[PDB]
Amino acid sequence: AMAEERHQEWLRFVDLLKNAYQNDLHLPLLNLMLTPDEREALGTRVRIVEELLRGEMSQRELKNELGAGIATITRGSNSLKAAPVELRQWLEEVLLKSD
Amino acid sequence: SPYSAAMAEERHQEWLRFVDLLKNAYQNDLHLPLLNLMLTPDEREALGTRVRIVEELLRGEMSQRELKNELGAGIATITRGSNSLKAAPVELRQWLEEVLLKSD
DNA sequence: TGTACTAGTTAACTAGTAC
DNA sequence: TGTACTAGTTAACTAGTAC
Repeated sequence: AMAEERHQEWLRFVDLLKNAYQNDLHLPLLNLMLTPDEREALGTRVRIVEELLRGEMSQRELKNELGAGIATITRGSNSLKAAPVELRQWLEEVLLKSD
Repeated sequence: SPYSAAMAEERHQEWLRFVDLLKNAYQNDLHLPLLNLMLTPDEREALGTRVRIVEELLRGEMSQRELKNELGAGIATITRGSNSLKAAPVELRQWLEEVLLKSD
């Protein structure tokens, strides 16, 4: 349950980040808290979710576009199935235009 | 460039996209479900540990070996924290001391 | 004391296959 | 066609050492 404790501290980080966006110090905050590799992997996961939601490529086509492993697409697929409907509709609105 | 340098710049842009989608998520109260979708459980937990280290290194009331023992961490993680703080803008450091320190 | 180093551990990754 | 699987690699981690 060292885990339960690390969970309450994660929530604290979410809160700090919220306050950083409000003061224009999100970038520097993220550069301190994440590693280069982690930032690159997050950039990728956003491309994956956006193209799954657009639905114009098969998952095989998408992994070849990205140079990703098919399991990584699958992770994106499975994570979208677990997300609340309101989030998925919100992403389709924002990612697929208008914003 | 027609090479390496340019490739780095693109990865950069894809990351800024994540930063902008999260901002928009906070404005709509969808930040939590968004971060549960975009990170893994092991990733959230690590972040939690990194914020505790930054806070305690700011505080300056515990030695580094003391911090490591408290958290069940390797001293090299504490070092990463220390070197990162050293590379941060002064402005960020001032704000963190301001928010975490007292408030916490 | 702070911080550079060595080792093995762990989980997200790319590459490819089974239905 | 999507998705559950098998491999090996990568990088942040814990544990421990040398100045």
